[PDB]
Amino acid sequence: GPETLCGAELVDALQFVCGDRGFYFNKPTGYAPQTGIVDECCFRSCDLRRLEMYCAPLKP
Repeated sequence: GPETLCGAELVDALQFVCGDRGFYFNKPTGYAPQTGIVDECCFRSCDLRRLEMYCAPLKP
């Protein structure tokens, strides 16, 4: 029951959702080796709200 996004598709999705903010791949940590969007969205399905957690912060 996929809806995994992997590779180019994942990036397309990130570009589309994040727009001009940009996006990143690894959840911050500190102070379980690095995991992030591939793990949550490619190896298993994630919804739009997970995905949107990987947009860079709004600056002003």
